[PDB]
This record gives sequence, structure tokens and C-alpha cells, in this order.
Amino acid sequence: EVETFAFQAEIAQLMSLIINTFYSNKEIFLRELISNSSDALDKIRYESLTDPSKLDSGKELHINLIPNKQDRTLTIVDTGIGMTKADLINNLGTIAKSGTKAFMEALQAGADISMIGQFGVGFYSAYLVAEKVTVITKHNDDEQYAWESSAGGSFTVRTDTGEPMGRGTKVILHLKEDQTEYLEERRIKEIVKKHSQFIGYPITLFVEK
Ligand SMILES: NC(=O)c1ccc(F)c(Cl)c1
Repeated sequence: EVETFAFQAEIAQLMSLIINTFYSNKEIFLRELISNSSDALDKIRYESLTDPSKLDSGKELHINLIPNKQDRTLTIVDTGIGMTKADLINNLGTIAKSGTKAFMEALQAGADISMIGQFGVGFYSAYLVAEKVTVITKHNDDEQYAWESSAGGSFTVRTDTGEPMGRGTKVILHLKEDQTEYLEERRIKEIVKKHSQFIGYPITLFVEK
């Protein structure tokens, strides 16, 4: 049972512009997704301060980076607050319509593309490097769901029958054929050190056989 949704026009426009604009500084996608994971971890930590049972679904607060050269995927896993089905449909818990408008207005006023995260829509920078993005998420108040989009104006949501995650979000980047540098250990390490060196949660870069 798969549900197919249209992106709001403004979000489809932002994704088309991310996909089609010439812009060499693609590595910022990883900073943006790690920052999103850190924000989601902050949220579940705050909730746990007054309700410890919020961590019954998992006490560890961390971020894992999992490259897979056979699948040509880079997966960013966090154990943050996760998203409900309603969150996924509502632009993955973002105010993407007004954020896109502000990002657009800022670019006309002299902001840089790398500033996308200041406008709450840093997630969509994934499409700088990914032809398809799958988001697996589990929120304490809902079931496990899979969101997926190859852009082109639509996304899908289905119940996820795969590996239970407990709580958190898994962003699976199906990389473009010419973007496989982001599967190399030394390249990922360089980007994390350059852009994410002060994130307040452990970031573990997995290695491969
Ligand atoms: N207008 C642009 O060239 C532009 C604006 C925002 C973006 F995220 C990108 Cl990649 C390009």
C-alpha cells in the first residue's frame, strides 16, 4: 500500500533548481543532513528531560554515516525524535513553503546557495548528489514509515516493513553515478572535519569490507 503525493509547487521549484543549477560546492549536503540529525537529537533530548520514558525506544543519541559502494548509497542514521507520517507528508517536518520563499528572497539579496540551511530547507540539498532519496523514520507516537522521492514532482509514503529502528531517522542517498567520491572514507572524513567538527553528538563513520 503505497501513497503517492505531489510536492507543493514551491518545493518542486526548489528541487528542480537544486538539480539543474550549475554549482560545484556539492559537499555541503552532508553538513546539512548532519545538522538536521543534530536538531532531531536535540528535540528528543529536550523531551526526555521531563519524561525519561521518551528514551525507552533507545537511550543512545548518535549519528552514523554508512557508505555502501555495492549499492552506491550513503546513509545518514540518527536516533533523534523521528517523524510521524503527518510530519513526512508535511515536507519532512519543515516549513518548506515559507523557507523556500525566504531562501529565494535571500539569494536575490546576495546570500549564497550554501546558506540553504539557514532557511529550514537544507534537507533538499541531498539532491545535489542523490538521484533518489529514501527516508526511513520512527517517532515514538507513530509507526515506522518510508518516504521516497526521485524528484520529478512527487514523493511516496508507505509503511516500512524493513528493519525496525526503534526511534530516529535514516536518510538513504542513492548517489548519482558521478558523485561516488562521497562513498570514499577519506572524502567523508574531510567533509565532516571541515563542516561538522563541533556537532555535539558522536558521528561514527562506518568502514566497508
Ligand atoms: N538560483 C540559483 O542558482 C540557486 C539557488 C539555490 C540553490 F540551492 C541552488 Cl543549488 C542554485
